[PDB]
Amino acid sequence: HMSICTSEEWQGLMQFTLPVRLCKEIELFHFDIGPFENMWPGIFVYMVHRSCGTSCFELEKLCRFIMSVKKNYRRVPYHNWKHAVTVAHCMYAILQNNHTLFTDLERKGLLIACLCHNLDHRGFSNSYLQKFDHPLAALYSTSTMEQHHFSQTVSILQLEGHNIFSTLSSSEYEQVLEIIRKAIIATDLALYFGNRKQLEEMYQTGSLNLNNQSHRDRVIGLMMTACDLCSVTKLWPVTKLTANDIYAEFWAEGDEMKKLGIQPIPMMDRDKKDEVPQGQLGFYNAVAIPCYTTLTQILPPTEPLLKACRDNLSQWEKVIRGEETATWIS
Ligand SMILES: Nc1ncnc2c1ncn2[C@@H]1O[C@@H]2COP(=O)(O)O[C@H]2[C@H]1O
Ligand SMILES: [Mg+2]
Ligand SMILES: [Zn+2]
Repeated sequence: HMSICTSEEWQGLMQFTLPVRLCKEIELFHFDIGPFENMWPGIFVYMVHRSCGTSCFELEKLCRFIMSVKKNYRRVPYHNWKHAVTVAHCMYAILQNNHTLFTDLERKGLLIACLCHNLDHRGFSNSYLQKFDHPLAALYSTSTMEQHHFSQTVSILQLEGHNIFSTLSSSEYEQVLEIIRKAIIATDLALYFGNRKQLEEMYQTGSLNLNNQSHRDRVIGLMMTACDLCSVTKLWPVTKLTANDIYAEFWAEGDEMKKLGIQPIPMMDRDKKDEVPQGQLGFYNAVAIPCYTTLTQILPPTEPLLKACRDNLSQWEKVIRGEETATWIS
């Protein structure tokens, strides 16, 4: 079932205090949690506290929840614990910069959803699971892994002393689970294209209405896409190192397909590394840029994410022109 953290782990987290220098840097969109590994769990506690309040969650349960969540992420190159905290931080920055647009319930729901959005990911895409008729694909027809992630999230909430949302009234509890369910399902990039087109149409015609729940859900879904893809909004060196991880996981999937007599797409073929630059260019133009463009239109304060994404697009074009540099990989 769900692995549970040790007492030394959650008890230790309770004693964590974010270093003063970081309190400032953590508020900016470009912040990279990368050089602070031992602090990731504590950084998440900190964001929840600043955004939701010191007493929003019983500290003990929060720390147990966080450490058990960390324990249930796998040792894969990309969809791991590091990614979870990175996505949660982007959400934190978005919420901080648009604080009163979102209810207390949605903020706590969204930060938790981001921390658990890829829970128990095994390193295999929906394409893989569905093409090899894996049990998960049978259980979950569409958004296969995303539905699994949500199921895992609730499972962890049900562990003894892990339910941070239990003090919520019966209706708010149901509400927060729905916010979390929709948010995590929104990370299925397949759904992003339609969501973005709908929001773009709503925004341009003037139909967009944040008081309209159906509209709210779409905005939140886009925010989720924005946070999931946030590596393209970090300083170039950071963006490049993360791209290496993204491909390490995709190539591993490609190697498995080969072993089973199925050739993988170029992107998952480690024998086609030369096409990465062009592949990323395609991704920014078809996905990232449109995403941050629409998000900025709806939530002006998120403007920095679009500016950063555009700067990285420019770096990939520079790579393609034959003006690359500094090649360091751990
Ligand atoms: N540089 C990139 N960063 C993030 N996602 C990427 C990138 N390039 C391609 N993608 C795709 O975008 C998807 C985002 O969600 P996933 O992690 O499920 O899978 C990712 C890949 O299929
Ligand atoms: Mg995912
Ligand atoms: Zn993710």
